[PDB]
Amino acid sequence: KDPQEILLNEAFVVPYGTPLSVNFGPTVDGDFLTDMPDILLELGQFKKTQILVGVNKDEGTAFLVYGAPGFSKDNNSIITRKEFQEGLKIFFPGVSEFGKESILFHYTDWVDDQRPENYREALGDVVGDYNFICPALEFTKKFSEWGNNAFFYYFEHRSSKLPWPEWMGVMHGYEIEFVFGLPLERRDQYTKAEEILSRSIVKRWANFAKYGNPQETQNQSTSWPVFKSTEQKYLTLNTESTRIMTKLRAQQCRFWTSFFPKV
Amino acid sequence: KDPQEILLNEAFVVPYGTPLSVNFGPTVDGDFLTDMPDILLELGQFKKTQILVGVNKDEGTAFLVYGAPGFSKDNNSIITRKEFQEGLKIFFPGVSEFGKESILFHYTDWVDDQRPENYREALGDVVGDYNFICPALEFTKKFSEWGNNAFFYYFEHRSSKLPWPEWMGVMHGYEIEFVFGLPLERRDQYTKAEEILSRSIVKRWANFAKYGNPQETQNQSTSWPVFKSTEQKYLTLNTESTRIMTKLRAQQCRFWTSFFPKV
Amino acid sequence: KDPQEILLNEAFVVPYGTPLSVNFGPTVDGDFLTDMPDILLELGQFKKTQILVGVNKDEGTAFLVYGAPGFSKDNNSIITRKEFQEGLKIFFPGVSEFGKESILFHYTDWVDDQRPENYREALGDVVGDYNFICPALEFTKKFSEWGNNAFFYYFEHRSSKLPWPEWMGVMHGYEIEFVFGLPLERRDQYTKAEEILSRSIVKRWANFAKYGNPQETQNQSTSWPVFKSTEQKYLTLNTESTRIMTKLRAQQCRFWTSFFPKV
Ligand SMILES: *[C@@H]1O[C@H](CO[C@H]2O[C@@H](C)[C@@H](O)[C@@H](O)[C@@H]2O)[C@@H](O[C@@H]2O[C@H](CO)[C@@H](O)[C@H](O)[C@H]2NC(C)=O)[C@H](O)[C@H]1NC(C)=O
Ligand SMILES: *[C@@H]1O[C@H](CO[C@H]2O[C@@H](C)[C@@H](O)[C@@H](O)[C@@H]2O)[C@@H](O[C@@H]2O[C@H](CO)[C@@H](O)[C@H](O)[C@H]2NC(C)=O)[C@H](O)[C@H]1NC(C)=O
Ligand SMILES: *[C@@H]1O[C@H](CO[C@H]2O[C@@H](C)[C@@H](O)[C@@H](O)[C@@H]2O)[C@@H](O[C@@H]2O[C@H](CO)[C@@H](O)[C@H](O)[C@H]2NC(C)=O)[C@H](O)[C@H]1NC(C)=O
Ligand SMILES: *[C@H]1O[C@H](CO[C@H]2O[C@@H](C)[C@@H](O)[C@@H](O)[C@@H]2O)[C@@H](O[C@@H]2O[C@H](CO)[C@@H](O)[C@H](O)[C@H]2NC(C)=O)[C@H](O)[C@H]1NC(C)=O
Ligand SMILES: *[C@H]1O[C@H](CO[C@H]2O[C@@H](C)[C@@H](O)[C@@H](O)[C@@H]2O)[C@@H](O[C@@H]2O[C@H](CO)[C@@H](O)[C@H](O)[C@H]2NC(C)=O)[C@H](O)[C@H]1NC(C)=O
Ligand SMILES: *[C@H]1O[C@H](CO[C@H]2O[C@@H](C)[C@@H](O)[C@@H](O)[C@@H]2O)[C@@H](O[C@@H]2O[C@H](CO)[C@@H](O)[C@H](O)[C@H]2NC(C)=O)[C@H](O)[C@H]1NC(C)=O
Ligand SMILES: *[C@@H]1O[C@H](CO)[C@@H](O)[C@H](O)[C@H]1NC(C)=O
Ligand SMILES: *[C@@H]1O[C@H](CO)[C@@H](O)[C@H](O)[C@H]1NC(C)=O
Ligand SMILES: *[C@@H]1O[C@H](CO)[C@@H](O)[C@H](O)[C@H]1NC(C)=O
Ligand SMILES: [Br-]
Ligand SMILES: [Br-]
Ligand SMILES: [Br-]
Ligand SMILES: [Ca+2]
Ligand SMILES: [Ca+2]
Ligand SMILES: [Ca+2]
Ligand SMILES: [Ca+2]
Ligand SMILES: [Ca+2]
Ligand SMILES: [Ca+2]
Ligand SMILES: [Ca+2]
Ligand SMILES: [Ca+2]
Ligand SMILES: [Ca+2]
Ligand SMILES: [Cl-]
Ligand SMILES: [Cl-]
Ligand SMILES: [Cl-]
Ligand code: NA
Ligand code: NA
Ligand code: NA
Ligand code: NA
Repeated sequence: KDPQEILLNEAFVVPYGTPLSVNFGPTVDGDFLTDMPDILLELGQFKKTQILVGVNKDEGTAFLVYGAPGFSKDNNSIITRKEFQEGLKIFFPGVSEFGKESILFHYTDWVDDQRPENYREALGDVVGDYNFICPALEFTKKFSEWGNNAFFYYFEHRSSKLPWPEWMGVMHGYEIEFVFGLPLERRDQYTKAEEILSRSIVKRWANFAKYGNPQETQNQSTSWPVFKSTEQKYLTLNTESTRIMTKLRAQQCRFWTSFFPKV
Repeated sequence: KDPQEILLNEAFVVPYGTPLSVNFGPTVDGDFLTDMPDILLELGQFKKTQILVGVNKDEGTAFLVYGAPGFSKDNNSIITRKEFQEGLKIFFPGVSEFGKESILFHYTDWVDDQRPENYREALGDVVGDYNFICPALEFTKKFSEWGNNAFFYYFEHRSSKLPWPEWMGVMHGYEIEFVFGLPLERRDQYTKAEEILSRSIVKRWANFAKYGNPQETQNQSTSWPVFKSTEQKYLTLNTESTRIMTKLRAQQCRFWTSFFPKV
Repeated sequence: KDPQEILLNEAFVVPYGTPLSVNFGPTVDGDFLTDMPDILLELGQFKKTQILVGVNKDEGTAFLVYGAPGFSKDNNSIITRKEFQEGLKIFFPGVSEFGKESILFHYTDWVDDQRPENYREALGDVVGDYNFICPALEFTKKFSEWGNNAFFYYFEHRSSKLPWPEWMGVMHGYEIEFVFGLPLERRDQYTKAEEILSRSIVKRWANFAKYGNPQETQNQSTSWPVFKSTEQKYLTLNTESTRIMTKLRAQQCRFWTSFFPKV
């Protein structure tokens, strides 16, 4: 077959995809992957070494404008309860009615003013928590339980140059330019605070690679504590002030991690 | 003397006051107070019981519009370095030139964009840290070292009704209406999120008084941890989400607490 | 170039030197030294082995007679406040006025009789603490935090043969002859107590080299405890009686180590 015919049919190998569909991805092949990877993680079968793991404050927003009803990069996407409900059907197509209601129940207890953006924000958090943030924290816990140092970050800076609208916040993929040091180029119109945030992340990443410890030792920076089971300390990355926090998304991730897999 | 003549002369009993002057206040009288109170605190001579202690995010701002040059409730008070320097002279009149420079040095290392509000914000933090926040945290540490449970809060909600301008932020005195439950009165035009914040603070205060433990046990609230030496956990009070944090103003309070008293 | 022309111009490659100038010294070359050495120390990137570290009681005095005003090997060098101030300008040429005042402030709070030698002694301690003693103790702490045994000494014996005047005390470089065992030669006019001090130091050094433990095991000597973070025990070397002490120069080194680098 022409490579085009293979590409043109990839989308259709599944009866219904979502904006998050991975139609052709890693499998347990008995070669690269010897067993179901959840089993290897749980039972400590992996390379013993240090890890650095993190997520962005609004992981799920990018996906909402690829098909969730009432969303748009070109307006504020204030959506209704009905739209939220439709959006779950878009993101959780094989899931039972009870499964989808349990998501609605966990995410729509406000908190409290009404707050036209309530449903818009909840849908981004559903998608970001389920797909990115809770699995990263779960991976980090299970990995650290076998004795290795782990460092966890929560990136919460929105790029001053971001072409996506404000409501989408600190999107998926938008720490990358900070990690590769693009704001170090003064010719590029990033702010001065961003040049500093990038320089510091660049140094922490490089110190991690060289020394297994993502500290910035020279500028009176906040010390990055290891992420342990029990305390679960993480470092926030922002332009203002680095903070040590604990138990990112504790209540949300209990939902996705212990209850949702049963549904 | 007529009480008016006493009142009219009170301001002048001091060669130079500041907006923070307490001309006639508590003294060591050998009766109510048997010794210098710093000595009693340090050496554990006080009632052994639980305490609840807290401060507001912008304690020092209220005082700046009573005489610091370039400040005004009726504009944004963007002040210069020269004005900041003059402002220290207004707030630290008996203090040596070196003392005042040490304050300038500790507070003016930015952090980094310039940031026209840099000096305005620093002066509010100088006043709030020196006068309210570091002494409260120091009191809380020394008190808890003698074995009693202590709970510390950082109030960071600006009242939607605040008549003072925005730059003054979460001012001194403006948690009080939340503590006395004024936002519980729906007729009063506080937001719904404020009614909820107040109800929860009212419950924590009442639980503290009745049970020595300022928890809100029924609504899945963040648990308020005791403030201990070493970890120094505190609870943030805000309309969005209560957080447990550590070592409020660590770098600033090291300055005021260990170095400034020598100057 | 003739080697003489290179030598003759070395002094001038810098706009102002001090008696402590190292115009051509180690650099981070990417070969011998792979990174800034403060970063390697802090992040534990060094050979894991035992160390023996020490300093002399008056490290800074030797340097004062190479240019500090009012100092002389040929009189008692009783200097004034003005001379002390001038001396800081000689030793801290690139340093801000505030930086130099902070040194004056930390070192001139007496303690208390006046004490004509006050300023003379303070200037020697400024130079010795900044340049030798606090960096050695800081090196020893950071090295020991990674698990290796460290032993720290404070040499406080003035050689009976010292050609420098008394006020200079236990100078920089004047333990060396004790370490190489020159006082073991009875023909040399060192005292008997010095022969014994040298014999014991020679044995401790040799036991350190052979066995990693600088004990003198046969003569009822004071046991030399490992220097740990937290307790910071060190051994004094003197002709009278060896003592175990703690936290050499604690107050001074807090100044140089945590505050001065900011200035
Ligand atoms: C934000 O826009 C959406 C997305 O679709 C629209 O893009 C707009 C910027 C505009 O060009 C519009 O014409 C275009 O269709 C709006 O939702 C859409 O609105 C109609 C009804 O008016 C629905 O029937 C559409 O199906 C729906 N599209 C999708 C993909 O849901 C949305 O209402 C708007 N929100 C605002 C203005 O707050
Ligand atoms: C904010 O206002 C201050 C405070 O004083 C002023 O109040 C203003 C709202 C206005 O009515 C003004 O006329 C009144 O005096 C301004 O600082 C003042 O400005 C003058 C020079 O223009 C100084 O000589 C005054 O001494 C000074 N007063 C004080 C108490 O410092 C301030 O500049 C202004 N800031 C702005 C607009 O950003
Ligand atoms: C200790 O001596 C110094 C150093 O300079 C001097 O050495 C002396 C032993 C003597 O030979 C003297 O003539 C020689 O200059 C004295 O300080 C010097 O004194 C003069 C003023 O009298 C100053 O103008 C010099 O600049 C100054 N030299 C330096 C390098 O500072 C010092 O006063 C003396 N102290 C005593 C006796 O207590
Ligand atoms: C995997 O196998 C079948 C295959 O059905 C598919 O045929 C493909 C070639 C492709 O075009 C795809 O879109 C189509 O869905 C799946 O069966 C589907 O299930 C529905 C009901 O859900 C039935 O109507 C059909 O058999 C078929 N769908 C359509 C629209 O024709 C089957 O769901 C899947 N197995 C899984 C997901 O585990
Ligand atoms: C306490 O005692 C004196 C008293 O001086 C004061 O006289 C009062 C009745 C009152 O009006 C007050 O404003 C006035 O200051 C203080 O002496 C002052 O110090 C200055 C120099 O700082 C001198 O000029 C005067 O003696 C006097 N000031 C003025 C403006 O006339 C003294 O400072 C104080 N003691 C303290 C603060 O410890
Ligand atoms: C490194 O570069 C310049 C070089 O200046 C020097 O020229 C040398 C060849 C040598 O003779 C040396 O003594 C001379 O200082 C330094 O510039 C100096 O700074 C001063 C002001 O501080 C200026 O007047 C001159 O450019 C020069 N000094 C003199 C006396 O002529 C520069 O300071 C230095 N860079 C550093 C220290 O980081
Ligand atoms: C540290 O601070 C300097 C000067 O204050 C700054 O220019 C540099 O970017 C900083 N280095 C890192 C790694 O953040
Ligand atoms: C707890 O929740 C209820 C109902 O959800 C609410 O009305 C009440 O204000 C809350 N009580 C406290 C003490 O916060
Ligand atoms: C130990 O003591 C002996 C005899 O009392 C003495 O001569 C010798 O110098 C000492 N040895 C050491 C290593 O100090
Ligand atoms: Br419904
Ligand atoms: Br200045
Ligand atoms: Br002076
Ligand atoms: Ca958040
Ligand atoms: Ca992407
Ligand atoms: Ca930092
Ligand atoms: Ca703050
Ligand atoms: Ca008030
Ligand atoms: Ca809560
Ligand atoms: Ca001494
Ligand atoms: Ca020498
Ligand atoms: Ca001995
Ligand atoms: Cl916690
Ligand atoms: Cl912490
Ligand atoms: Cl001790
Ligand atoms: Na609703
Ligand atoms: Na500036
Ligand atoms: Na200081
Ligand atoms: Na004096």
